[PDB]
Amino acid sequence: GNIQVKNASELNKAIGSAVAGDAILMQPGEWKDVKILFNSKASKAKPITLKADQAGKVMLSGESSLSFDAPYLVVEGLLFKDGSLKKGSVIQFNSDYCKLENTAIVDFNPSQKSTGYYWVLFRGNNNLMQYCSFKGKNNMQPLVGNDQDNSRYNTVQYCYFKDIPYTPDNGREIFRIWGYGRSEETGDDGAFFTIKNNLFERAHGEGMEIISLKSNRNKVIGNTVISTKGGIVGRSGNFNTIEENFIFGENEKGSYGIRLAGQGHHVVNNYVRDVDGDGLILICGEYIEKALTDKYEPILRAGTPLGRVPRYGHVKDGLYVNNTFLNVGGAGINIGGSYNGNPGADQRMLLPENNTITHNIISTKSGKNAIQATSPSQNPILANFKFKSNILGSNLVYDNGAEPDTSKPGVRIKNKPLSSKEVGVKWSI
Repeated sequence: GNIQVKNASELNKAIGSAVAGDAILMQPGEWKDVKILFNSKASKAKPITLKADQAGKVMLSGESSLSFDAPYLVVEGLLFKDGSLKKGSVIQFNSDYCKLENTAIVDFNPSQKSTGYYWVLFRGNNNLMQYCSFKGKNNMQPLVGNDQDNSRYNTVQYCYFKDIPYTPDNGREIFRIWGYGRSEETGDDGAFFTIKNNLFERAHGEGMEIISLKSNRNKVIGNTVISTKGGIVGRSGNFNTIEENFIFGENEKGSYGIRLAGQGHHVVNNYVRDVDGDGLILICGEYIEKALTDKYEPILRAGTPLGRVPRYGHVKDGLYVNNTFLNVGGAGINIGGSYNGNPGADQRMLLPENNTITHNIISTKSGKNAIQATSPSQNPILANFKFKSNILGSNLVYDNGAEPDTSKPGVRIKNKPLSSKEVGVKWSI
């Protein structure tokens, strides 16, 4: 690099005077209450880099934060520690084609849990976060968020999410991905967010949705989730991909596997074992075409064909193949979770239909409910609902006391789970 900075005054001068290709190098020590507004004028071919002289030796404390506010900017080697915020996000991608790497955020917590803020928020396009580490977030708001508008093709890979203390508070996901598909849209668009080759260890947070997809065309690929409460969840949206992940529950209370609402998903080559709950949950969708009883309270949304959206998208047309669910404390595959056979305020009665659920390996602690399919209520007002059959076969259920230890069932593309040595920051803690 080529611009040395020792204090906040010098840093803002360097940000304003750096030209494309420059590097801004921060001196080691503690940087208290520095709001970094990184808006240097870089180029696609010559990015501008803000980084520590020595990775990990620069500690941003107090109310410190970082905002990427112009394209082609790189930030490397920072540590956020001994500090907190009152709102917003510790790190924010407000532009396009920026990169954060080799950065850690460590117990960067406020005093009240109710003082909410993200740790990383995406609000722009084609951004990259990799080899970063996150430990100890204990307040409201997802650790990583993706914003609803103009924030597509962001990628988070080779990061490390560790010891996110458990409190059952919805809104403490590790990842929450908004974007097109939030309102259950089925067009070509989406968030196109990639969560890839990350390691999660005791990343409890809310202990419900570790990853919460609420948009379309996202990729959850090759992550390792160790002993973490909650599951990987497609909550809203369509055409999401959940592939080649490893969920080692280590019998953590509250852990479970994969859960989906919506259509067109590809859930392939996942290895789930020793979770407390279900391996795979296909949740029942909500009927919205008309009110089945006088009690229906629709979720309103302007701009839709009916003026409303379902609480949960019908699970149809998906691919649920070549997964392994071993030693699970709940059902192996739950076809039709959260069924309401007595429609009232909600009409969550659409059983999954036309999905391919084949070539899976399953064992359960109870030795029952390897595959559990909800059967329709006999309620007369649901009598004429007929669901396209799922394609079910070539699933192999093992004796849980005698586990496995060509088109074979179970994970056909076998990779290796991630060690903490290959993810997160290269420097220590």
